[PDB]
Amino acid sequence: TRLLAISPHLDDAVLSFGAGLAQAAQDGANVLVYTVFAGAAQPPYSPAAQRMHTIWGLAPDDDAVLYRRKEDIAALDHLRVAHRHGRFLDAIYRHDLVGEVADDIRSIIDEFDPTLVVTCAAIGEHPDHEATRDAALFATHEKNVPVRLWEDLPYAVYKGAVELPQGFRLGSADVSSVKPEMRSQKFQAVERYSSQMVLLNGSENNLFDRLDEHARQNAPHGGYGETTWPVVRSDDS
Ligand SMILES: [Co+2]
Repeated sequence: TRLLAISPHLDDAVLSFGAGLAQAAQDGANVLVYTVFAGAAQPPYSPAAQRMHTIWGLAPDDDAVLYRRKEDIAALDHLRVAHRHGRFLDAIYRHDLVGEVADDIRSIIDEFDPTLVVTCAAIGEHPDHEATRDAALFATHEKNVPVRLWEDLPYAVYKGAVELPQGFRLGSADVSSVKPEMRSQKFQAVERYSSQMVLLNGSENNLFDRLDEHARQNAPHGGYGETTWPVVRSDDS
């Protein structure tokens, strides 16, 4: 198996699908996590971006992208999977965009030759998540590579139906069964994203409790698991 995961930001793949990535690697798959919006940024930053940087524990004008890339390498190394950091700027530093992302994805498909691509459903409708998903759908459709979408975490813990580009639809939900030790490995990887843990934990300091409770609702035997859907072509498309 050659598994190409396509993450919008530096954290999403691990948050949403870290157990699936680590179990695929343990099973013997060749796993590569490409993050689209890992592009380098520099001052001048917007006041909103400066605000994010300070929340994350950096100076307002620090190189937050480099710090986050190092978090991602640490997290993905803990899952024993490879990384690839793309050129696109996170929405806080910003069809044209989607086309460029799709072009880069097609190049990566040619180089890595995945047997399966997994990316986000873009539950929560974040523009970068939608751009990532849509670009991945277009590139994989053109290259005839199968695709699955993961349930975006923690965004789906509260809110599930998404509008895909015309021609694509989802099959039935699959909820994986993840062993307690692999749950722990995932959560340990999530913790490597120190910058993001600030807001992910929130005032109740409860990210992992929330993720556990969400999974317990639908996963086999009330254990841990991750929801994904296969993508197929709609009729008349
Ligand atoms: Co994200």
